[PDB]
Amino acid sequence: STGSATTTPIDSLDDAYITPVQIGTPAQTLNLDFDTGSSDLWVFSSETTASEVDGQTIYTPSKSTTAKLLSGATWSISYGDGSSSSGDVYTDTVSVGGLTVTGQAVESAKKVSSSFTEDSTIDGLLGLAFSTLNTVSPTQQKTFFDNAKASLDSPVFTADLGYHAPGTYNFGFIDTTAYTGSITYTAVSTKQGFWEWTSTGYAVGSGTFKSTSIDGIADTGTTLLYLPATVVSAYWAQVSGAKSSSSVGGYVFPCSATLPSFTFGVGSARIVIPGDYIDFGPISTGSSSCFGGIQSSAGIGINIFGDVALKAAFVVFNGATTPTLGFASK
Ligand SMILES: NCc1ccc(C(F)(F)F)cc1
Repeated sequence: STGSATTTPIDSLDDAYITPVQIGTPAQTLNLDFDTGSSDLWVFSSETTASEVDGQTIYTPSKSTTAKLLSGATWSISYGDGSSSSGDVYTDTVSVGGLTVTGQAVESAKKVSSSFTEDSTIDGLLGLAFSTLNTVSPTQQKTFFDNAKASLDSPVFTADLGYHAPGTYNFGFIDTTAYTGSITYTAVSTKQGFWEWTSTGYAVGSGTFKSTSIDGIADTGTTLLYLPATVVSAYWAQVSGAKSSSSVGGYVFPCSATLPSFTFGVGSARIVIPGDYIDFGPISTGSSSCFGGIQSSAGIGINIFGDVALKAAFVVFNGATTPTLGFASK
């Protein structure tokens, strides 16, 4: 079997991408943020604290004839940005673009942090990292992909994120019309539960390629590209007026600048991120200081190939016995 669903940026900056997901019987459609950086499928629900819901679509397990309370199960998760959520668990039928998983753990939120309440467009998250990161206690639960894997035509999912445009999440098949050239596959370490891999280096604009190993995660749930301070300083040194600002919390640059591209290595292959992808607009409404899409990973403790990098490529998350990542230009 296969699945195919369109993913759409939540706003004009591509801060995040939402993908419609059907939960329960009759179907309840919620727009979830597909996140390869986490492994919990959680949703705003009829159990979420009323003052913490502001425009989100909720899942009401009492209206689903297939919903079952997963007795005694709770979940609690904290994300890299400081956001968090927690609640109880139901099992229910969940489908993504035609692909159905019966008995999928649907973590119903009882509490959500302010960042989630403020994002009226995001009804929850659908984790796609390894199930080892799943927070359901006392019985750890599998991701949607892990549960669908055996039934898929090929044990893969692909991320084809658009730049200020819709894109596609495919499950179980590789669309050979969605990319140019060939897909370059690279090794993955699952030791930290992420799609963790090693980039072979970088270039800034038309500069010479620097061969250097950059360990990092392919994370659809992270907006920006977080790389080592050396790499990020080399990039921003090419933009007149660019600087790191502690008051803003990162590199900012004059909104009047035309940014250089950023190339990242995938084995002997190169993925070019166009300069316009690196512009995250004014730091505040009406400001002439723009926020950079390439930031330092120094405070995080891991490099993150977020949406800025992933949207420049057709990306294969190969969940075979030996998992790999494939990258192709598009
Ligand atoms: N990396 C996961 C993630 C995704 C979205 C959000 C936000 F911004 F919607 F709250 C936080 C954390």
